[PDB]
Amino acid sequence: NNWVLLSTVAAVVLGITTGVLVREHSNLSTLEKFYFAFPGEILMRMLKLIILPLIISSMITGVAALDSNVSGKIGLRAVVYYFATTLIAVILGIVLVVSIKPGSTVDAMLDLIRNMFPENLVQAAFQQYKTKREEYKIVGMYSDGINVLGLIVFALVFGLVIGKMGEKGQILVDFFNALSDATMKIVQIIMWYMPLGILFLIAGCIIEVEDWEIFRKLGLYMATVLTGLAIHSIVILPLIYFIVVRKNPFRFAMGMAQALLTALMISSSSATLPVTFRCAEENNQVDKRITRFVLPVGATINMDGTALYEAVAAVFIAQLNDLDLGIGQIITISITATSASIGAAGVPQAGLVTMVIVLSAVGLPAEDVTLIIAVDCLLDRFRTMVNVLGDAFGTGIVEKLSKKEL
Ligand SMILES: [Hg+2]
Ligand code: NA
Ligand code: NA
Ligand code: NA
Repeated sequence: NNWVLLSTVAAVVLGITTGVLVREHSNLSTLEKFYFAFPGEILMRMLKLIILPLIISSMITGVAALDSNVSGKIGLRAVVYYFATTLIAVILGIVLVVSIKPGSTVDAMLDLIRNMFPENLVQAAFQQYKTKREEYKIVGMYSDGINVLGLIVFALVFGLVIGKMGEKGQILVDFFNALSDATMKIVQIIMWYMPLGILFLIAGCIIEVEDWEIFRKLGLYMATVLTGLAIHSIVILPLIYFIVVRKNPFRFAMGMAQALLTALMISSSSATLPVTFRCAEENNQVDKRITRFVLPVGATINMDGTALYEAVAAVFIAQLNDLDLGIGQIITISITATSASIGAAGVPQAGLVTMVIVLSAVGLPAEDVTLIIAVDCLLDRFRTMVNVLGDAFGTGIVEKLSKKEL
């Protein structure tokens, strides 16, 4: 049945209708606005709850599944596609934001390498490492926030080891195969509550807006992000698919319409993963051998929409703060945005938590994420669509390159 998609679409229209009517005909205070958004807050807790189980077991399962003999090349072909498309999205975003103009870096760069290799695996599950220079001597502290970057590196390295251990490591492959299946089943349970949670998430965001003048202030910023997301989705990604796979890229995209439409409502690449599998494997007839690796791994590692949005958002905030941006500052933004997209989880608002790392890399407060938080719900919806579209296209791109091994 179509209840999953029809109900989710009905949640979005009811959230906008609920949010606009409540905003106009009611005078909710700050506390009442927070309580009104509570049902959507609980959905965020449910989605953040499965972030760690899903990311860890997805990375281990995908890499471990790849047969060591030759499927490793299939894995390498994917990471090159993931990195190339994210760089293109980041570069495209910086060009658009710099052209349109809508509005201590070493320590931050070194913190990205430190977080790739956490000192503790349990601590990396809910804490991150930050260094500051004080007197100058570097002082490091562990602050809250799951270190997704460190877990990804270990989970991929762990998946590589157990996959290559043959029968000695089969129990670990069986363990994380079942764990990955269980996490996806739990995500399906959360989809029963998502229509209600999404209703108050969209409604709550609209109610928070005060006078609609900020939307006018942020209108050009949204155009830059929406223009970049449109260019990457409609021009760049189809162009890459056509070159590698001499097939109509837009016919391939039509087969993903349910997944793309699902992502445009729930704003979660991990939550829409089951739809991406169904669309890629059945509508597009992509091999399940490579789909079972590209999609679950790319649901969090390949985020072109987030990477573009992080670069545009960071440069836009810098423009607002009247902060000059040299070639060096632009380059660190590109690196930080690329890592921020990797560290972002396939959940609504993931892009905001990782933007603090991008803002700090150029010396900006972590509280400047509230200069663009008003319209994040809309821009987050389109981020996810491009994030999952990248994985879907990469699924067909990797399959073409892996004809010899399949
Ligand atoms: Hg919103
Ligand atoms: Na990418
Ligand atoms: Na993705
Ligand atoms: Na990510």
